[PDB]
Amino acid sequence: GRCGLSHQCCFDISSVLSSSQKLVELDLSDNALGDFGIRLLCVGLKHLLCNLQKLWLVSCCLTSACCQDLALVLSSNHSLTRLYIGENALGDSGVQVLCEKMKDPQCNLQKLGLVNSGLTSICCSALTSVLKTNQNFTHLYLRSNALGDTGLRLLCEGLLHPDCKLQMLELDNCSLTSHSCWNLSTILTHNHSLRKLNLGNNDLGDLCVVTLCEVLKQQGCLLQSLQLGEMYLNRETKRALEALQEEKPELTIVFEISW
Amino acid sequence: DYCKMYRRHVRSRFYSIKDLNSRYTQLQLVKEHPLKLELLFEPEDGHSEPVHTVVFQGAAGIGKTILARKIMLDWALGKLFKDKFDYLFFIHCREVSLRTPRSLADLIVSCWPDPNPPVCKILRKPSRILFLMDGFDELQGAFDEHIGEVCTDWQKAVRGDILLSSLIRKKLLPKASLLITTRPVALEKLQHLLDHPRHVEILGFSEAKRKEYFFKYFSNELQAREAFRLIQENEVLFTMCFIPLVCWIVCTGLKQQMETGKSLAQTSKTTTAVYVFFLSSLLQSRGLFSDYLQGLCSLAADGIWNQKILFEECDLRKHGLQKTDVSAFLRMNVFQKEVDCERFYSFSHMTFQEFFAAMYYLLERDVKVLLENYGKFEKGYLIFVVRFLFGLVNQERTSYLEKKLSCKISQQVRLELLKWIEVKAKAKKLQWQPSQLELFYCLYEMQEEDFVQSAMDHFPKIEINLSTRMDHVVSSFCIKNCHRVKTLSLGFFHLTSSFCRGLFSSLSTNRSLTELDLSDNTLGDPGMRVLCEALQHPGCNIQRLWLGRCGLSHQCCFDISSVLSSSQKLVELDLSDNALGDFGIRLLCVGLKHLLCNLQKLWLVSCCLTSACCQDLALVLSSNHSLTRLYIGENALGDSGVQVLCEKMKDPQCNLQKLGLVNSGLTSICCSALTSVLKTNQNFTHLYLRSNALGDTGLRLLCEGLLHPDCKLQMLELDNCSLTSHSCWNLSTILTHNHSLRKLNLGNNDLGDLCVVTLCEVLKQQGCLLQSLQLGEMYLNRETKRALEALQEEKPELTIVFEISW
Repeated sequence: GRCGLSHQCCFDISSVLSSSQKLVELDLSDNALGDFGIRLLCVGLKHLLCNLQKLWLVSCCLTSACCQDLALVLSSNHSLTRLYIGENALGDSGVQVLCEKMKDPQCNLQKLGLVNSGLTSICCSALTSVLKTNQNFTHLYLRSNALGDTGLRLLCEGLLHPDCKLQMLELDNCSLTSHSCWNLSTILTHNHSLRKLNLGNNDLGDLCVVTLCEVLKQQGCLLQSLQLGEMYLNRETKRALEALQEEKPELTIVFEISW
Repeated sequence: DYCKMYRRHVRSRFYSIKDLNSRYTQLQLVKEHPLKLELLFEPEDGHSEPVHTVVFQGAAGIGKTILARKIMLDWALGKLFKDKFDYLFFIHCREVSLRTPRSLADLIVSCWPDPNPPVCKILRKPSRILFLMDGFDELQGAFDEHIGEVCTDWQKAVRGDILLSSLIRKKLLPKASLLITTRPVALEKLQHLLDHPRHVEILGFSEAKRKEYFFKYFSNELQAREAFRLIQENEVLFTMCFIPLVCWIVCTGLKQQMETGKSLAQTSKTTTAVYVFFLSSLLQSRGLFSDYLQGLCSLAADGIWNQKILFEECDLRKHGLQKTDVSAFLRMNVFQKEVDCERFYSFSHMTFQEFFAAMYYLLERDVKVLLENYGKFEKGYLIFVVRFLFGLVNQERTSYLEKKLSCKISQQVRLELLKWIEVKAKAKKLQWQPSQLELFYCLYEMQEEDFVQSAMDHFPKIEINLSTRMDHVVSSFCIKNCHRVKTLSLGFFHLTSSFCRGLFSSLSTNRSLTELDLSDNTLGDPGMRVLCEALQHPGCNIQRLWLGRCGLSHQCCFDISSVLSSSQKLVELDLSDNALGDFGIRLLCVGLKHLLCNLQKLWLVSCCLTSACCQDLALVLSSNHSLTRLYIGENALGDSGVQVLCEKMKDPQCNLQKLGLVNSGLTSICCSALTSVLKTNQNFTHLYLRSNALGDTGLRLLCEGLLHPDCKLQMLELDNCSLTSHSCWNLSTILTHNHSLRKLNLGNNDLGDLCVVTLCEVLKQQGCLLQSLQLGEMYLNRETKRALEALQEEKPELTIVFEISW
């Protein structure tokens, strides 16, 4: 991670990923594995039978032009189930590939960190497809992404598929109308989809957290936690939020903004 | 060259309008953003570097076009006007409202063409052209004022659509200043449209210069004083005397009454009431006219219904009831045709037009589409329409009008309004939709007890912001008729003694149930004095009083002490961000202890006090037992109160659950006092040390305080410190020895990788804490993250660690 590294390692590590029967995770972080070395990586992964568990391509300066190969190796292998691609240089136009990674069950990809993407609508539509179809898809770490209200709306529409087991989820950056959060809370009430959630730099307004605290107040939607940061909202929101946890510890915590 | 002949044309246009030169009193221009028309357009680099435009606002119906005309004529005459500009063009959009694609339109009377190309040539170097466009509210069409699809040429000689040429000229490459006049109903179309503008509010008649206007309008002796003072003696009509349209309509409406005599202040309650009285006074000797009024009525409203505000010299009227009655109407309404100056007929300020629209539904369509279309931009905001509708639907006025006009009126509309009220009760988008203030206007204007009660039942909480005394009165009226309203938040935007006294004598009638907030509002010297006399009477009063960030000072202290003595309903009282410096904390504490009060919370957060009052806080805390939640949040105290801090809770049965703390000074002694309280005091659930210069020895002796078993201390926090990564180990081990707390936070604590490594090991083996733990802002290496992300899924006992960034 962050090591002085380049494309050359790719074939090498592919070779050892083939010949290794002991490695269970391998991290490639902040290292200039630009592209086509991701191809060498994926061919090394799929060609033999390897007991790989994690695979981190975080901040590796790749593009969508290798995501198809990532999907191929993900379909072929089943040992790999934890695939961070964290906020590298991809986004839209990989969206069809993003979906067809998990277009069927038995993919076995528990967590899937995501990227600073581009056009929200199509990628979040692929996310809805994976959420409604794929089993054991425990996390979806969309973070610092230009995702819109329509995007997250169709995301909760993806949550509308019941029996979809999706644990901890996150929507970091967005600008929504304060009914969308109401839809997600109500859909959690309808079915205990996830456990916690984060809202980061989301400009949501007082009424947003007001609806949030009411819906959690009456048989709370989520059951574990919720994290809110960096708002300058008025303080009767704080009074309502500080009230509700002591009567109901179901919402174990809301991350207090500053006070 | 061209300037002179048209500056005389505009002088001729605006001199004759009434005169109005010696008939004017200055109104108020205000820009708070928390005036002087001279040099209104400073582009100075304080906060207005690139700006080019201002929007005029104010109370409903100022005659605003009149003020535009006054500015126009003032420049035309000069009057010490340093000419920053070569032309100010008055656009009467009430006429430009047509759909016709028109080019630059500097001709109005269709005179010989202006030097339009050389006018375009005197553009590039001097930006001394300006267009005072007015009546933006009357841009008709299909309520389509979104972003322009197609731009226009800079020469402006192209006869493009004003939607596609003029609007984009405003939007991009304007090259000239801009001033637009309209009401705040539904303008955001043009403001989400990027302009980088300012806004200024216009305020009508204050008492003194309203008297000046009365003197200037009336003759100096015939009616200048006695009428003024007799309408002064009215408890109302001084609420509306602020509004200029009311003053202009009572000044013109009372010169017909000396022929009758002593009929001035009668039947004068509300805007609808005075409009009805004025219309009846004008139409007194007319009854014949029963059909003429209906014919004019059944056509006036279509000006905004079909959205053809212009009558085309009243050719639609030529179809509908054109007789000598039209000549009589024009003669008594001189400002109908003369404003157009060539052929055309219209109304004065469309307010009598909306009154006639209310008359329409009074006489005999469907109410469904109107209430659906409420406040839109197709039938014309419907604001004054529904205002007069509510004013009329009052049952006494219903009977009076059904007898006067020989007309049947439906009572279903009353229910429709009801339905509407529940709908706007359930409308969560109240920021970009009509507020609660005009609903209050309407319910006041319709004066029905049970109806106002039912309307208020749908609203458990009120959010308004007072600007007019009319706002104060309508708020008082509605609030004194509430039973299903819990919280009453009020926005004061400035005497106020009696206003708020009424506002909360309404709460004295709200004894059914109430809750109060007054935050981020500057209660003056008697602003403190309000709500004290209100809380000083028994009954059912506010359970929880809020005064946070309010303009407040030492004076309130004694006052609130008094009400804290005389109140048996308050359970919490907040004093936040308010300059209750010191010795007012003494007044607070003496008020608390002297009597028996059921106080629960007490927030002195960010009140600029010192340790010199903490002893008094401890005395009152020892005396009282009801108080158990005492925030002193990070105000200006610290060490040297430490002995007091301890001796607050030196014994049990103190009953102080939570105790927020302060940015303190010398750690050791204060945290020693904290150890004393932790080891001795029962039911001490929180200890919110935050943003404090607390040292490793400090927190070490704190965990030594935790060493006392059977000490019930819930959620705890240590925000800022620099510790060795064994101290955290001690706290975790002592939690393992005894389940002291539930969660903890570590904030800006620079702790090192080994710290969280020890943390995750000790929680890994039968975790110390049992609920949560919060960590923020570390740049630590990532195998710490792997260990922490691992442990929760195998053991959810530590339900969460706040992830730093990933």
